[PDB]
Amino acid sequence: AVPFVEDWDLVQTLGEGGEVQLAVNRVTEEAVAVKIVDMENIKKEICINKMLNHENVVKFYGHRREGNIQYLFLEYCSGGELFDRIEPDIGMPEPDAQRFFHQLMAGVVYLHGIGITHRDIKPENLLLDERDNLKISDFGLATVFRYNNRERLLNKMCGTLPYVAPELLKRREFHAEPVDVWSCGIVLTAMLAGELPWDQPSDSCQEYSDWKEKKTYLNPWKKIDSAPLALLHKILVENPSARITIPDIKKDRWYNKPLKKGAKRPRVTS
Ligand SMILES: N#Cc1cnc(NC(=O)Nc2cc3ccccc3cn2)cn1
Repeated sequence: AVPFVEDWDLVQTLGEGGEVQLAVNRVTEEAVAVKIVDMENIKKEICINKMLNHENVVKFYGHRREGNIQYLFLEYCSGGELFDRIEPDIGMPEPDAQRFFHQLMAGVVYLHGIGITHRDIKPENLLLDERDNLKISDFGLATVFRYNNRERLLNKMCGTLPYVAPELLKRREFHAEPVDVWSCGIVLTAMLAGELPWDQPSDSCQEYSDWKEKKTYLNPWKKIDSAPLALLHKILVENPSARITIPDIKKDRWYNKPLKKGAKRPRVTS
């Protein structure tokens, strides 16, 4: 009934690869992210996005089609990507990484609970709102791995090589959930060391061979404290059947270690 409420001005480019624009409502000044896709690929991304509703998953508000162009109305996260909070070769303070890792697990538990695998978890796909709350973004490579309580094994090779689990390079078929668990472990490694451990997880990769031989005196492992390193030892396990599951990540000692204070709240003295 209110005129002009459906009008959004595109005020700035947020990302590319089509593009993601910052859209501001003409009347309310509400900020959303509009993903512009110049076209089955986007049809599956829209259908998976309509299933999503969680505080650590980028919100989907709706979609509009202007002939050949698809417009996806998605949550605006003013904090940007987790990628730009990682200082090269340093990482970030361990309590900040623990808090981001808690929020990443909550989002992944949610997705896996409704039978969705993201398949491309990496810091470029983890967005931060104004309060630094993590949001899993971009369901362009996501798929349903469980339907009618029946698990379907995956075979499609996808994701990003430094974050992919070794079974995707070695086996024809693999379970979906240990693959996302592995990529979260590489995110945790990146957050605590500011560097990726290997180009890809194969025996032909020397840094990967060094990890399987427990050469933790080498980088990036030498920069990581023993408590989060003991967790990484459980996540970055070559055999996906022996790899730690999320319920067991939730019982890990470092995972449950008190490290971070709540957000700074205004206070006065006397
Ligand atoms: N796919 C997808 C997607 C991409 N971006 C979404 N939302 C954002 O607010 N993105 C965003 C916000 C940024 C804010 C500051 C700097 C860089 C930024 C990069 N990207 C939502 N979904």
